[PDB]
Amino acid sequence: RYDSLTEVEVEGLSYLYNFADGHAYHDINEHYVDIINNLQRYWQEGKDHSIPDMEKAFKNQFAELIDSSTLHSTNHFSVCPTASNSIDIVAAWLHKENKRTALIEPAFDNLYLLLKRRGVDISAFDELALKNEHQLAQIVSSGDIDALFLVNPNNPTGLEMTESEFVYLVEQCKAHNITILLDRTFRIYGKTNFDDYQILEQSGIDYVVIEDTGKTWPTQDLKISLMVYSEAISSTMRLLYEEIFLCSSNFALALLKQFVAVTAKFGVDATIKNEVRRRSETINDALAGTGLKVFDNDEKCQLPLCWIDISATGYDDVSFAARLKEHDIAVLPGRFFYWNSKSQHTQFIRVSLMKPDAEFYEGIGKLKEAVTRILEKLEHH
Amino acid sequence: TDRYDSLTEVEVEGLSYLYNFADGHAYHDINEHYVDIINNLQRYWQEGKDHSIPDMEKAFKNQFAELIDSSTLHSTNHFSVCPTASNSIDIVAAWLHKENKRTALIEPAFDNLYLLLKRRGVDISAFDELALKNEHQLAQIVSSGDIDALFLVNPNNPTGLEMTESEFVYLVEQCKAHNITILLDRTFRIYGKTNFDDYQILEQSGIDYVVIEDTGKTWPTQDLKISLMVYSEAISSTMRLLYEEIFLCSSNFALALLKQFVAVTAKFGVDATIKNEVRRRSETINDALAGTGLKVFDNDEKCQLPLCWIDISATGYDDVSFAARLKEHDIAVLPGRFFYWNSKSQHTQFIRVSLMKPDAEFYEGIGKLKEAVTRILEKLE
Ligand SMILES: CC1=C(O)/C(=C\N=C(/CCCNC(=N)N)C(=O)O)C(COP(=O)(O)O)=CN1
Ligand SMILES: CC1=C(O)/C(=C\N=C(/CCCNC(=N)N)C(=O)O)C(COP(=O)(O)O)=CN1
Repeated sequence: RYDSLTEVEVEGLSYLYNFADGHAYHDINEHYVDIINNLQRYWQEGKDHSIPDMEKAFKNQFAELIDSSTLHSTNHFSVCPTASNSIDIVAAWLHKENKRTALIEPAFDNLYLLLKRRGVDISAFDELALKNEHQLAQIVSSGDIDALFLVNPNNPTGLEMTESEFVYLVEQCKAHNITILLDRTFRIYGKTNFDDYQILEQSGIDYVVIEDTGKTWPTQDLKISLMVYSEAISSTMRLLYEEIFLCSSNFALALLKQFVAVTAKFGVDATIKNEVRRRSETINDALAGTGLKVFDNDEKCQLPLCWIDISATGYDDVSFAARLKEHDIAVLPGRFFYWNSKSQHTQFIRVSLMKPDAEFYEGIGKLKEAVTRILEKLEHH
Repeated sequence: TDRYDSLTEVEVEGLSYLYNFADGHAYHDINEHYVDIINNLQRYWQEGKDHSIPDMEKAFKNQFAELIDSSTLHSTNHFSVCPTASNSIDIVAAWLHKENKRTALIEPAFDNLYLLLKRRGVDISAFDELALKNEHQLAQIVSSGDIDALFLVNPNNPTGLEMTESEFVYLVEQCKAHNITILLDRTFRIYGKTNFDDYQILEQSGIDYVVIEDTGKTWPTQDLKISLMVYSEAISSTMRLLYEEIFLCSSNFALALLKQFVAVTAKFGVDATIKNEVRRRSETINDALAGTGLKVFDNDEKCQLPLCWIDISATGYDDVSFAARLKEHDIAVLPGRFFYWNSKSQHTQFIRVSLMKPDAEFYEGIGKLKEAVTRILEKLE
C-alpha cells in the first residue's frame, strides 16, 4: 500500500515513461529559447537588484499577466521556493489561530497531509459545492468551520469557478466570518478571466492566495510561489514565513519573471494552452475504442493532465498502474485524490501531459500498446 | 511592532540598507575559480535536463562525498535533497515531534532552529555548546533521562566552536550508550579546521542520526541552494515520508550548478577557492576594530566562520541599541541576544557582522563601520 501520491511519483521518477507527477518538464518552446540563451542576463539582473525589489518586480509582472490591479497594489505577500511551502505555512497559520478548516475534495493529497501534519482540524467538502449555491451555504452556515481551503481550478477534475460562483463564495464566507485559503497553482490553465484578488480584498475577509510557476513554466523545479494575504493577518503570516525563509532566489525571480513576461508578450494560448490541447488530443485519440474513458464535460478547464476512467477494464487503479509499470509506464492511481473517501473512487488513473516531449509521445504510443496487450491477455482469461 | 522578534526579521530589514552585514548567506563576488561556471550556465541547465532526478541527486551527493572525502556518504542511499537547510531542519523537527523525542538544542544557535522545533511542538531543553568540549558535562546531559535527542550545530554559529575527532567520537559513544538520537547541522562544515569522516563514525556506531548539509553559507549562488539531509537506515522510511509531504524533489538545475561549485572547490582546494578570502576579510575587520574597545570574539580552538562575533560591552550599549545607532549610518548588523535563545536577557553584549557580502560593499562598508563606531563612541565622551 502506498503512503501517498508523492510516493508513487517518486517511484515514477525511475521509469522509462513517467506520467505520474504534474510538475512541468516539457521542452523549451520557440518562444522561451532566448531566455535559456541568455541565462547570464538574468543572473546579472539578480545581482544588480535588491531582494525586495526583485520580489516586487516578479509579483508585479505576474499581476500584469493576470491583469489584477489589486495584486499589483498590495505589499502583503511573501515569496516561497515552492507552492507546498506556501501551503504548509498556511497550515501552520490555521493551527495557530485555531481555525477549523474544510478542505476541498478531491485535492492533491499532500494538501491534506500538510494540514494534518500541522494539527489542523480538517473536514471534507465536495468540490461540486462550489457550483451549488445552497450546498455551499449549508457548509458555511453549520458553525462547524472557520476556514475554507479550496483549489481553483481543481486538480484532477479541472473544476473551475465562474466569476459569479466566486462572488457568491466570498459573500457567503464574509457573512460567516470564514477565512478563505485559495490555491491558484493551476490558474493559467483556467478558462475564466476575472480579478479574484479584487473580489477578495473588497469584501474585507481574511484570505491567503497561493500562486505557483511549477505546473506551468518548465524550469527544472526552480520555482516561485507567491503567497498573498489580507492586511489583517499579514503580520502573523510573515512571522511564520520568516521562521523558515529569509528569501527566495533573486536568480530564480529574474528568470521566472522573464518566462512570465514572454507569456504575456505572445499570449497564454501560443505559449501554454495550445500545447496542453495537442497533448490532450494525443491521449484521447490513443485511448479511443479501448474502453478507457477520458473524463470530460462542458464546464471543466483543460489541466496539464488527463483523468481517465478505467472501470471498463475490470481493474482498479492501483492494479492497472501496477500492470503498466511492468511495461515501464508510470501513472498515478486516482483514489488518493479523494482523500476522505478513497475506496469509493478507485476507477481512475491520472496521466500528466507536460513531460519531456520525446518521452511523452513515445510513451503514449507505448501506453496504447500496453493497454491493448493487457486487455487482450484478459480475453484469454 | 517596535522591537525585533527574530534574527531573520533584522536580516530582512537589513536587505534595504546600503551596507548590509546582517544575514550570513554567501553573497560575495564570483572569484576567478568560479567565473567559468557562470560563463557557462547553459551547460548546467543542459546537464539537469539530461539526467533523471534520482541520478542527479546521487551525482551531487557523490561529488560532495568526494570533496569531504567520506566513503560512507558515498556509499549511502538514505538521504533526501531540500532546497534550503531550514527545510531540512523543519522536517527533522516534525520527525522529533512525531516520534515523541525530548530534544536538547545547542545554545547559542541561530534562532530559527529553536523557532522551528518550537513551531513543530517539540519538547525543548537547552544545552551549553561548551558541553561538546567537556566530557563530564556531556555525560551528565545524556545520562539524565530527561532527553531523547540532541540537536547540535558543528561548527557552531556564531562562536565557531568545532569538535575535534576525539570529541566527536566521544559524543557518539555517549549518545549510543543512552539511545539518544543525534541531529547534526553541518551548515558551516567547509569552514571547519578538522577533516575527519563524521559520516563513518555515525554509521559505524549504529545510532539514529540526521546530518544536514548546506551550500548557502559557502558558495555564492544567489540563494539557489541545495541541502542534503542524510539519515540512519532505521529512521529512513519515516524521514522520507515526512520529506515527501512537502517535496517531490529539488531542482536538477540547482543540483548540476552546485555540483560544479563543489567539484571546482575540490580540484583547487578549499583554501584557494574559499578560506583565503575569508581570512583576508576577517583580518580586515580585525584591524579596523583594533583599539576601539570592541573585542572580536576569538580563541585558539574555534574555526573562522564567514562572520565576526563582537563583544561591545565596553561601549555601555546593548546590542539592539548599538545596532540602532549603526543603522542611522546605513549599516545593518545583527544583535547577538537572539542566538542565546533560552537566555536572551543574559546575553545582550554581542553583535555579529557577516563577511561574505558583495566585495565592494564589504571592504567599503568596513571603512564606513569603523568611522561610524568611532563617531558614536566619541559622542558618549
Ligand atoms: C493543487 C496543488 C498541487 O496539485 C500541488 C502539487 N501537485 C503535484 C505534485 C506534488 C509533488 N509532491 C509534493 N509536493 N509533496 C501534482 O503532481 O499534481 C501543489 C504543490 O506544488 P509543488 O509540488 O510544491 O511544486 C500545490 N497545489
Ligand atoms: C547553523 C544554521 C544556520 O545558521 C542557518 C541559517 N543562518 C543564517 C540565515 C538564516 C535566515 N533566516 C531563515 N532561514 N528563516 C545566518 O544568517 O547565519 C541555517 C538555515 O540556512 P538557510 O537560511 O535556510 O539557507 C541552518 N543552519
